[PDB]
Amino acid sequence: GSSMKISRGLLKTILEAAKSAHPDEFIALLSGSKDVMDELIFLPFVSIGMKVFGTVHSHPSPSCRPSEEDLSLFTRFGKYHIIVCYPYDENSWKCYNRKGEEVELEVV
Ligand SMILES: [Zn+2]
Repeated sequence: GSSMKISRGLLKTILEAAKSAHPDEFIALLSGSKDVMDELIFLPFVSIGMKVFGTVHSHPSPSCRPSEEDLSLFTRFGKYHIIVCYPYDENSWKCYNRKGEEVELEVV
């Protein structure tokens, strides 16, 4: 398709990072080249061609839905924003646009 894409490898990395971070909220910037998210810009959440597609963060609760706070984060920068949630299984994730609307990510 012609929508944003994400590598299965990055999803695995993200979900494992979330599991490792639990119960804290893991957060990082989604990056890569062309039209595929396949790299991460790690951020201190614990107490050529490269581009920043947006952000990804985890929820320690079983909800992958965004809060009002998340919407304010999504609007600051980046086109895409992923939220992963407990139990962090293969399908425990959802992607949203800069406005908080759920959008697709083709897994490649
Ligand atoms: Zn959130």
